[PDB]
Amino acid sequence: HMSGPRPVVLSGPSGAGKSTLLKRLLQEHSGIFGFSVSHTTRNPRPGEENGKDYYFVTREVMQRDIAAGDFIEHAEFSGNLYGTSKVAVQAVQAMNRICVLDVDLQGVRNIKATDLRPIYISVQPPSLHVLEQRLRQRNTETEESLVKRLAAAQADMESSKEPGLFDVVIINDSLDQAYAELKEALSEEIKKAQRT
Amino acid sequence: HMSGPRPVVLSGPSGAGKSTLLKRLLQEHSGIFGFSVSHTTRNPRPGEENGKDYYFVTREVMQRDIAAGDFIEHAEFSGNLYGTSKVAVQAVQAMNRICVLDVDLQGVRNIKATDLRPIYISVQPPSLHVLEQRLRQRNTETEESLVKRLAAAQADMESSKEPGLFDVVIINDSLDQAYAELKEALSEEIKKAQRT
Ligand SMILES: Nc1ncnc2c1ncn2[C@@H]1O[C@H](COP(=O)(O)OP(=O)(O)O)[C@@H](O)[C@H]1O
Ligand SMILES: Nc1ncnc2c1ncn2[C@@H]1O[C@H](COP(=O)(O)OP(=O)(O)O)[C@@H](O)[C@H]1O
Repeated sequence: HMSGPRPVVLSGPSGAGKSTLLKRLLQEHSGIFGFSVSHTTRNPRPGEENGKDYYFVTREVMQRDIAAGDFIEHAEFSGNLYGTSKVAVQAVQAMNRICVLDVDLQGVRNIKATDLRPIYISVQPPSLHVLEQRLRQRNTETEESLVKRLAAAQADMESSKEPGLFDVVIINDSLDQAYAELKEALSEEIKKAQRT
Repeated sequence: HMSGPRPVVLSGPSGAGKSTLLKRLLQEHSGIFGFSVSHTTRNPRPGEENGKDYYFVTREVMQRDIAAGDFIEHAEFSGNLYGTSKVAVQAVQAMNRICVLDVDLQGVRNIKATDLRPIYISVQPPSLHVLEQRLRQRNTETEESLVKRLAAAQADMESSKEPGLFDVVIINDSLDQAYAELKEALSEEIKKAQRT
């Protein structure tokens, strides 16, 4: 396989606090975590560097490895392909870093079908009303999108109860509380990443 | 029918500028536009008032008028129903106001099936790259959600070319330019709303 710390799959409804928890996790563990570099077929832009911003490849090569099952997520628009390869995730693992995969539910099931063996964590709000208060606070939603988000979050919370889907489900009632649970769930992989 | 100004249906990819255009439209035309008040079956919260924040009704009543085809959009979570009724839209029209319907593509087709006769306007970015620059600027997206938004916006731009779907398609290259086109498209309904 690929030796190194197991990746972490982070999922949950938008606005529940998984970004706030992740930012604190990174700021308190520099050199421990990493993010996979995406593949694309579009042209590089000023300042971009291969292997850091993207892996720049041809459409023929990218399509070949999509068919080979490498890509846990991929999309296409304006004739250019984009995606995240399991090989790019293993490349972070090879550097003795915990690769962080912040994905929705469809991404979880795509990762479940690969040879990757990550830890699956769901960050859920304590209630739909708290999530509504959270979403109304950031002032990003119409009435249509706010209600659509709350309804979609309900199905997200319900699918989180599916047996074996997630290793850890964190209810973000208190942030300091939720963050401590996140660290404890990752404590063994953090220790492995702390090795040379 | 219901006499008064025709409602306006505003659609387009998130981040293309339809909220910025709408805010300027409201701030330069007070008393001219209005927003429909939604129906819900949930309990009122502190400070909320019937007929202003929501129309509070029973589940039996709301289900009856959903089956009657009143609701251009509706959703349910935690045992409570939410939705926008064509009657609430006509109630804004009855006050000689232009009712603003800011909805996605599915909302457009739901409105198309009612007795409402609004003006259908699509606000599109000049390119997907401009939209990406716009989305990256507001710092709300993961890499997964950013690419998903760009791909979804491509299908949104493509469906905007569907014959007869939209009365006006506004390409938001320059904001002052796009806003002037928005005012001109609504100039006759604004004049009607300016009548007593
Ligand atoms: N721990 C928390 N307590 C209260 N509100 C929160 C918390 N975390 C997030 N929010 C609200 O949710 C919004 C976005 O949450 P975020 O941290 O991005 O979670 P996610 O990554 O799941 O969207 C924030 O603007 C804030 O208003
Ligand atoms: N006219 C514009 N020119 C440049 N950037 C814009 C413009 N309108 C919107 N944006 C970018 O898009 C983001 C949100 O756009 P918004 O006005 O909410 O459009 P929408 O309502 O379609 O989401 C803004 O934070 C801004 O970065």
